[PDB]
Amino acid sequence: GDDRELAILATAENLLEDRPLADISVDDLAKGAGISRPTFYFYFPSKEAVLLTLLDRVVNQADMALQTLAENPADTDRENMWRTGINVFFETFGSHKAVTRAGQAARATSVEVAELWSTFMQKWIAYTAAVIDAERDRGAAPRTLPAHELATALNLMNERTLFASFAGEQPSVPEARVLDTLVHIWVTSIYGE
Amino acid sequence: GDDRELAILATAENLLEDRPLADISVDDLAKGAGISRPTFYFYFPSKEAVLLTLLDRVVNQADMALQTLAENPADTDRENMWRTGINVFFETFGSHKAVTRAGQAARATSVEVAELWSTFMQKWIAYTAAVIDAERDRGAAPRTLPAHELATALNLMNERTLFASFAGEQPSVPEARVLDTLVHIWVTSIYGE
Ligand SMILES: O=C(NC1=NCCS1)c1sc2cc(F)ccc2c1Cl
Ligand SMILES: O=C(NC1=NCCS1)c1sc2cc(F)ccc2c1Cl
Repeated sequence: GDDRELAILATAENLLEDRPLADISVDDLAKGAGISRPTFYFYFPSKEAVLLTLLDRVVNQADMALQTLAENPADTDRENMWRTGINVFFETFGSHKAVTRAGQAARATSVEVAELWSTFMQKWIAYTAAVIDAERDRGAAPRTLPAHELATALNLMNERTLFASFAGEQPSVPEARVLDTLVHIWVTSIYGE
Repeated sequence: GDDRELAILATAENLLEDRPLADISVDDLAKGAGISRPTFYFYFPSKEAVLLTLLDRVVNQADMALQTLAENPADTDRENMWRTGINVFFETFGSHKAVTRAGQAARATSVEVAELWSTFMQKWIAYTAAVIDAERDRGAAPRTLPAHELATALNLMNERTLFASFAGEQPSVPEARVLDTLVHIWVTSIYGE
């Protein structure tokens, strides 16, 4: 039941490590999951729906980790607060590089993937802006740019920069340097006058 | 001769304002250019080659404008120096939103488009890093992050943020606010300690 669905998703995630979704057939997913092709269509309408499901799981994993941080503040300085938050995305998406890569590509062809990404980016930007606003209200950060616009640019920077690093794009920040790079830009732009 | 080639390119740029390249046929380009479909194939091997050419023109337009700034420094403060440079990309790509949008999408399917974008991003990042390094050498900027890694993240932020704004993506910075937003992040991250 749910056993076969998880097998399809595990097969898809593993095959995406080796080739794009365009190079994966429904028969590949069924064969790797130990089922027939008609049985596959009971669980998923298409291979694109499998990727949508995988991306939904990764994005909710990141969101739930951020929710955990929000409820459990780490007793540390302000730079470490931002670093621990950026690390949620570095670690979660960096642990699922193949699904991350395929998911971003699917944005151009799937309105469901595009809407899923848009929905969570809006949530993450709104939370970023709320934390910036809290830092301004306590007097720690200066009232410079509108917080929501600053939050938008910083979140888009992280999206583009993390995903370029994971994909080994030319140009990209080395994966071993990208966390420090992003933290620097966040902290200077949020606290700098 | 070159008259017909420019007509094909002008037709393509105008049709891209209304629908994606997938929805444009070679007959559409030929008809709008006043030629037959076989005559089109004399000038271009495919509609994708037309887009590649359009993107090449826009990217070189931006590069040449940046070269002009580099040779003709504006007598103004440091924040205005960075703003005038970011504006090259804001104005050049914002004046060709349809080609910009189609060109970024083609990166996923055209190795020639992907290599073209990669080549110029490497050039722009190297120049950004050289300007940061010059500011550090004269004592105006602190020696914080490696300049090339900082330059990479800032250039990727501008790519993602400008193109989201031009496309009216959800989420995005309003086009009327994006220049100020990016300038703030560049100046604070380059000069902040
Ligand atoms: O990194 C972010 N978003 C995205 N990265 C790549 C895909 S989108 C960050 S860091 C960070 C720190 C915080 F204290 C609060 C929120 C926050 C967020 Cl939201
Ligand atoms: O904006 C840039 N790059 C890209 N924007 C979107 C596509 S890529 C900027 S601003 C800027 C200022 C400078 F003084 C020197 C370089 C420079 C560059 Cl390079």
